[PDB]
Amino acid sequence: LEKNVIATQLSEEAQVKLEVIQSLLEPCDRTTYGQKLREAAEKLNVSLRTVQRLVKNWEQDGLVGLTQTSRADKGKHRIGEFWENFITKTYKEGNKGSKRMTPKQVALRVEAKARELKDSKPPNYKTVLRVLAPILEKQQKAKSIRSPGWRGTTLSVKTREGKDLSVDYSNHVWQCDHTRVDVLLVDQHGEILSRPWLTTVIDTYSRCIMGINLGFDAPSSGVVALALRHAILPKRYGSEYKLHCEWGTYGKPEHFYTDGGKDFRSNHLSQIGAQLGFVCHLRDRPSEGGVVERPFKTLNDQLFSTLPGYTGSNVQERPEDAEKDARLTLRELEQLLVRYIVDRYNQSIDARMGDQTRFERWEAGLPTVPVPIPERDLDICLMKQSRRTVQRGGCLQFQNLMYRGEYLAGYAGETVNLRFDPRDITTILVYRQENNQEVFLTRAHAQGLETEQLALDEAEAASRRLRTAGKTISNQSLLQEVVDRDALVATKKSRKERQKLEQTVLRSAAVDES
Amino acid sequence: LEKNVIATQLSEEAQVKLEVIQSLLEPCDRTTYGQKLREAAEKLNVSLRTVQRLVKNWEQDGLVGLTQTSRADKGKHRIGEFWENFITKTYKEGNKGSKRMTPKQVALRVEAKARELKDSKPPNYKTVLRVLAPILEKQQKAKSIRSPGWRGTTLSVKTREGKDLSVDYSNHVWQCDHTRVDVLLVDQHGEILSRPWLTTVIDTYSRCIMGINLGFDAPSSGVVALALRHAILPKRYGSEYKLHCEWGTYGKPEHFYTDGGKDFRSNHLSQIGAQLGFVCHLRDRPSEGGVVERPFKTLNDQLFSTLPGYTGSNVQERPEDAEKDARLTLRELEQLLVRYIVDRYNQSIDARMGDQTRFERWEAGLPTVPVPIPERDLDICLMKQSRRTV
Amino acid sequence: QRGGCLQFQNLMYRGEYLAGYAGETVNLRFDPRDITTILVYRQENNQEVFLTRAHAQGLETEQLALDEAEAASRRLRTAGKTISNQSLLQEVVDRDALVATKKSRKERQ
Amino acid sequence: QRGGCLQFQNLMYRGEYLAGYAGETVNLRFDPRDITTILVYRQENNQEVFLTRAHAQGLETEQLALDEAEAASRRLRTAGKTISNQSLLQEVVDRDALVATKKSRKERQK
DNA sequence: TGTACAGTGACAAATTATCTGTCGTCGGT
DNA sequence: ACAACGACATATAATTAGTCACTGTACATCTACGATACGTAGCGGC
DNA sequence: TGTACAGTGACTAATTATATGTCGTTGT
DNA sequence: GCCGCTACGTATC
Ligand SMILES: [Mg+2]
Ligand SMILES: [Mg+2]
Repeated sequence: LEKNVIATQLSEEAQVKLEVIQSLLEPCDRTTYGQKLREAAEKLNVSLRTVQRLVKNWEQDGLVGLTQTSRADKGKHRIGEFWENFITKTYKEGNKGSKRMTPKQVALRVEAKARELKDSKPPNYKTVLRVLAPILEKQQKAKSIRSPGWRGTTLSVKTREGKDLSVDYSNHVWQCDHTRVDVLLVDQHGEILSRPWLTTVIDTYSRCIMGINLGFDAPSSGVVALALRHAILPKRYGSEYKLHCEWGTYGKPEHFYTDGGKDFRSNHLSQIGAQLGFVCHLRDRPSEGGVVERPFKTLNDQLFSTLPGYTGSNVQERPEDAEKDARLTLRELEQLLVRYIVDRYNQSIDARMGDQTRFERWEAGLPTVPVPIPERDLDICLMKQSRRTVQRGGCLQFQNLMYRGEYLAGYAGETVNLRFDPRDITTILVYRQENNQEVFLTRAHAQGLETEQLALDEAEAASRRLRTAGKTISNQSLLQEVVDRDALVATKKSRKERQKLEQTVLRSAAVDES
Repeated sequence: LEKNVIATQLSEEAQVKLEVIQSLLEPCDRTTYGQKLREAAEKLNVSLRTVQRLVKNWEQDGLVGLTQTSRADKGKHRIGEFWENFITKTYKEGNKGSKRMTPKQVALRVEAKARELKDSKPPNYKTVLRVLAPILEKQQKAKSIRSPGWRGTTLSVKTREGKDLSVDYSNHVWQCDHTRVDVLLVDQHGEILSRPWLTTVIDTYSRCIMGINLGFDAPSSGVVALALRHAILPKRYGSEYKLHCEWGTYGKPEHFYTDGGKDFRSNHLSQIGAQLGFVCHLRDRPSEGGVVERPFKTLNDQLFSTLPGYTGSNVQERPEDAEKDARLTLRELEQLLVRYIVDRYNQSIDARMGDQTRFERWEAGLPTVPVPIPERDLDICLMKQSRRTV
Repeated sequence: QRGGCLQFQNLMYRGEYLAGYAGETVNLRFDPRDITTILVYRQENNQEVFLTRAHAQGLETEQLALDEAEAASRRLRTAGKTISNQSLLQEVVDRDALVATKKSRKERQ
Repeated sequence: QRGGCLQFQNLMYRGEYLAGYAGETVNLRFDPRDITTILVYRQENNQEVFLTRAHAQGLETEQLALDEAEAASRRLRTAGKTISNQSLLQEVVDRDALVATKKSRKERQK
């Protein structure tokens, strides 16, 4: 084991004592000790015994023997031990759970106990503040602790299962999460809508952003599936994005690492994982998600805080003009956000390295050039209805709609896996199991509405209105209920319901991409 | 105007110059004074001309003439005006409306213009911070400005009409406003309800709390009518409140001064005022009525922050246990809050005065003891249907 | 303070030209025989620059000495200490603790 | 930093008994001929007190001198400066500023 | 002239571990 | 012959612009919305 | 060993208003 | 054509 003490900058009295010690450092003759000790007593204006004591402290200890020594009672209160423990316990107990008691309130409890004990001289307010001083101080360091982070090139990710998985190359481990964007948006007229949701997908080996989905829709496994589709497929943008670089990323993960939200623990994402072959894993804590969490802070600082309609990070920062100053449509915010991610964010230097651009680290990081996946082969992203049973005459029933198709009647009594798109359920793909291998059977079409379209949400909402009204349900009556609601909304003086208008602007951006 | 300047913290070099000047205070003779200069040139390691300059700087300025004055460039920027105006106005435009542009983002706009103009020395980010520094301190100072206060027995409450009400005596001007309390309450089964609303009625002359209403109910002209009758009628509380002094406070205002809420600018309150004979007035800003707004902070600080289920003054300070740690019902919270107002708050020192309690100042401040109004004549609190036909 | 006010010996002083310095620190000089007019300085690099005279407000016309302003302040502090709530306040703070505990035992069961 | 870590010359140092001092300030002493190990001292009223040793992590085994670590640091700075806030990274800033500015629709009536 | 309470520098009074003499005692020359 | 002041040349620290290592703090679903009032327009019954 | 960017002390290079000499000139 | 009860627009805490 080891120990040492070193003097800090000497005080002026300690400097003088240093000159006296140097005056007493040379001699070898008892006569010269006596001479220089007596002149040192005169120089310090002290007794001869005092100079002897000074030399002895510098002999048995360092320069810290000729600096002053602090008192033994420094940092001990002179009030009784009962009172110091009473003040300490009263403060701590006053803060259990939701309660928040101030030192002044503690002082009132001190005075109340003093009346019970008939103590004419209890600790006053300043003494209570001093007694609680270190208790309040420690707290202020514990809240501020910095984490070292990772040093680079070697990285692993802690899962909620307690397992640590390494990250070895680009597209080894993707991560994803959603946020509100801190910007208010307007419709194509200039009336306010909502703050949109931004979903990002990001590669853990390179920190390069793989894809995004920006829209008014609340988070869902459908939103995660749209974001995976954009991440995975090769990307191209028209001149209206004004890009100078290309996003240039594509291909599919080996693992997908997420929060514990229902969106990512949904059966829909699990079916996407099993078809594309990328097992999912849940993060242990939000602090393990640093690679996906931090980019939202970076976007707030570099992008969103400069745009009209900025709402601040939270209500306490909200500019009073945030609703007076909203101007961007969703299509215009996406033009800005994609220019920023392609020309700026993915072109910045990767932290934890300093040598490499984030994209260059993705591209050089690849084990091999990934083979592009044809867009039609992302029909793996369709939801599966785990079974339906082929009724007599080849019918299937699904969400109240009745479907028939080109071969189904030969399979009556079997169970088939319907695979469907929630954006348009008027046609469904039917798959069956043969030799424990799922195979394609046919496309099934909702009888009598093959020329229409219906999202699953329209069919579900119209079905509730039919059940509430007490009317029967069939393909024609369900279709009539849907087109009648859109006609009734068209009679409204605003033609607005929040979702109908947010969907109109979102769909207008979605179908302007081509 | 007068124009004086005084030196401070003189000594560090200057004591050596001061001792030189002390040795030179008198032109003793043309023969001897020159010798004193040539001797002082041993204490300062400098020529006769440096000592003659020191003596002239002393005689024309006094003690500051010993101290080295700061350079004429101090606080000026060498980058040139173009860049100093470009940086200042870029910041200001980028923090217009809802935009909140940072100095780093301003530096990016500096590099962007310098690239357009083919400049080679666009100011560095460290110098951008320095150029924007003065206009950030101003913003921080302009938020921090303190205001003094009414001092002594004289008080003139400003209305939105620009007229000031001179508050002369107890019950001359009551004031009212509403706040959420910061505690989640539970039902009699222990399940979460909501945070109550508190209404107070304060007399401006005494700052005594003349009545309250506490409930889950919404601000309404009904809640204001209930706060008024509780303020006006004599008050009675049972022993389950454990009160040790009496809320002996009652009687009718001459004026009622309020915020712009629809409870107060309403036909119902106007019909209450016309029948009680008091005039309603509108508070010009939320800072003219500190007499009503500060009691609400005192209650957070003296009462509610020390109760279970406390929610903080805002969402960023919300104790995370508030929804799990709620215990009190509305009947407990009223039994605590009424005690606090009768035993503590109305019995504490009126802060403008320092030598009266709020209640003592109210009671002594009545121009006369008012006669209690029969509870039946508080029917005026009834709403009126104006014009229905038989 | 806003409007060019300073607080000295519990009196309030209004500066003649001081309102441009609201929120700034200043330092000030006074003759103890008559504190009714006070002299205010900006502190600066090694030097104090005279900024304005400032005048006391709300006081009587007769000139006010420093010791007299202390006298008014200690007499007023003695009244506040005399009038203070005391035992009645301690009783509230105890009974407020009790009620919380009986509810406390029922912490959602 | 948490777990008893310190940053010096861009290397990360882990202290042997240091972990209880997270969020505290410490001072530190080293021999420029070899900065693989650093001596950590607590600060007090007239004295520094020796607290514990700390060792560099993630580096090569060969003993690291101070001048050599400065060199490693300027090689990183030089490499980063080759991506010289390079023009793509700024060209966006005008167009972001000019999709805005152009859209003055906040209060446009007829 | 918002307002009024919790917290905070600047200073005075009570207490104490510590510095200084003075003399006595022990050891070295 | 001695003292004071300036014209001019010369060396000098004060101030600012720039560099770089160390570090504090937000990313972590989240205020547009609920609750009154007045003011005006409308549906069928009379 | 979370994360990565805006803001910040400690130090250094560039610019400059300013103190220091040396001598000439004027007044005494 | 006239009149008590509902319903929508606007403002403020
Ligand atoms: Mg999430
Ligand atoms: Mg109000």
